[PDB]
Order: sequence, then structure tokens, then C-alpha cells
Amino acid sequence: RWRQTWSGPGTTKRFPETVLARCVKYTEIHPEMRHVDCQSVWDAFKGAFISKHPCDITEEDYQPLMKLGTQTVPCNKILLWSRIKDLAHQFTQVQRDMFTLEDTLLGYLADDLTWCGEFATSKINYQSCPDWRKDCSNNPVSVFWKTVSRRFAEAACDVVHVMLDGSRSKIFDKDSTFGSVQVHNLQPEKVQTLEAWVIHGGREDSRDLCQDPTIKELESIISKRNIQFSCKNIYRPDKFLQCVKNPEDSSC
Ligand SMILES: NC(=O)c1ccc[n+]([C@@H]2O[C@H](COP(=O)(O)O)[C@@H](O)[C@H]2O)c1
Repeated sequence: RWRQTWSGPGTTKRFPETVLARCVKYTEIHPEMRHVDCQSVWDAFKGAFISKHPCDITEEDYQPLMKLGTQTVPCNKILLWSRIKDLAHQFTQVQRDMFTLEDTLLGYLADDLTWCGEFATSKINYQSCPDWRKDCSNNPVSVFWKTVSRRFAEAACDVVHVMLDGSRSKIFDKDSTFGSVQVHNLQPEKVQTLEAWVIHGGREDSRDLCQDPTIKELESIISKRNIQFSCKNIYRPDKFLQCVKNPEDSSC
């Protein structure tokens, strides 16, 4: 082929082995996930998209995997993020206290991977997978992240933090998974405050990005859900991580 069926890159090479290895490694490191049989996890993950039309995936398809990956996360220590993933992960690697979705078994298994199957066969499609925009939104990858990002937001309580990319354009994007899914699934009964950390890109002396229109929009949406909103600039993310690693002393 010089064309391919779909517009998205195909399944990550060695997907089955990669996911199984990830599950082993995670369940070795994290003692609460020792009950988990990694073969059963693979089977459930496979069951969600194998032999299914990769534009006809449902949240229901992933329910066997979700059940097997059931995991308690400290509800008051949740860090969400939008667009910008690397700082969030670097932060939680020191601040081994806050947790992102990719710090959970399910997020860890799928992070940075792509997968899809075929309606007519049980073959994994290593050649192309649906693009969310060009092909269909009900594809195996997009559905998985929608389902898991939802459930992770529903687990949160107290003060929930979100890192946003202040170099973007839409610092808060209503169309992102954070904006379209997570914001609307925080539980107002349990969540007291959403606090945004607006992460600056380059910049000499920079603007208070907590005044950005899309930030005000986020404030409005959140406040109308009866959840308080707070915002902080992180003007130099590199000084920020240095202070997380070595608090006190220095220009912290
Ligand atoms: N690790 C991922 O690839 C991934 C994908 C989609 C959503 N999510 C969750 O949603 C948020 C990020 O999605 P957006 O960048 O679309 O806002 C984060 O809270 C993240 O945990 C993660």
C-alpha cells in the first residue's frame, strides 16, 4: 500500500508485548496492584477493540478492562493537565505525592501508545488507525482516554490541580479532554476548589496569564458548577521543578 485505510499512525509496534510488559512492571512496583493478573488485563484490553470496527468503539467496550484496573488513588492529590504532559510527569516523579492519570495502572499501560483492530478479522492494524478529526471520534484510542479521563476526574475530591500550557493560545481549551470531559465530571459534592497552574513558555518579564479570557471562561464554568476556582502562574517551570526538588534556600 501507498495509501492506507485511515489517516492516523498505525498500532505501536509490538503493542501486545509492550502492554503486557508495562503491566508486569507496574504491578511489580506498586504494591496495591499485586492482585492483578497481567494476562487477564491484556485479554480485556484486547477484547475492547479486536474484531470490532475501529469507528464503532464504545465506553462499554472498555468496561471489562476498567474493572480489572480498578484502583484507589488519594482523591485529594490529583493533578490533571491539558496539552502539556511532560512537566506534570516530572513534577509527580519528585512530588511522588500528586498523581496524574498516567501514574495509574490504566494510564501507565496506554501512555504514548496507539492501537486499533479490524471489523472483519482478529488482526491488530499496524498500518493505520482512525484520526479523531479526519476519520472518526469513536476510535479505540480516543474512546479509551475519554473513558479513563472521565473516571479519574470523578475520583477527585478537595483541591484538584490542573497544569495548563500558557504558551498555547487557548490556555484553557473547551475542546480538550480536560475541557470537554474532566471539567464536567468533577463532583461538586466532593471537590472544593480547582486550582490551575498556568505554565509559562519562554519570557522575560511576563503577563499575568490568570487574566486570560479562556482562564476567565474556565473560572466561570467551574464557579457555575458550585466549585471554587483558583489560578497561579508558573513563570519559570525550570526554577519551579528545582524548588520542588530542593525546597527552601535559594530564590524559592
Ligand atoms: N496520556 C494521554 O495521552 C491522555 C490523553 C487524553 C487525556 N488525558 C487526560 O486528559 C487530560 C489531558 O487531555 P487534553 O490534553 O486533551 O486536555 C489530562 O488530565 C490527562 O490525564 C491523557
